[PDB]
Amino acid sequence: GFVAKDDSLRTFFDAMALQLKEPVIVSKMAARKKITGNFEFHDPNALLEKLSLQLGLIWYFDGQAIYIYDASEMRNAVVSLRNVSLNEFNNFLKRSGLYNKNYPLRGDNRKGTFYVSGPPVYVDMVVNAATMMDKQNDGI
Repeated sequence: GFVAKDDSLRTFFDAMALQLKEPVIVSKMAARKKITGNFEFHDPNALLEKLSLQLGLIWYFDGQAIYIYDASEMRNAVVSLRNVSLNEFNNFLKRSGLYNKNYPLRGDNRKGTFYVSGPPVYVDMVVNAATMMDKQNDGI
């Protein structure tokens, strides 16, 4: 528990992380925001979702660490996907547990690209995954 009084987001999320196994990595732009209020950390993921909406943040848990960015650091990507169905690629991300429902792949089965917008660490993964998968399927 924690009563914040104009504390930097970095200090705040460090406080949240005390009761977590994973470190929290707060971007430069997120860290310059301040936060005030009475906080209880009885449900960190729910809090993260709410604060991301209140304060204009985006976040990703990659299974080992939590990344927090300002909404202004959102990466907007267009990604080629020529040799695999969008649905196959989606399921692949999901099964692997890297997919984040807050940052969905936006495409259609007619065209050879899809869009994705979200935390840089996430989008970088999505782009790499699509690039690896497209190549490995580039054949009869």
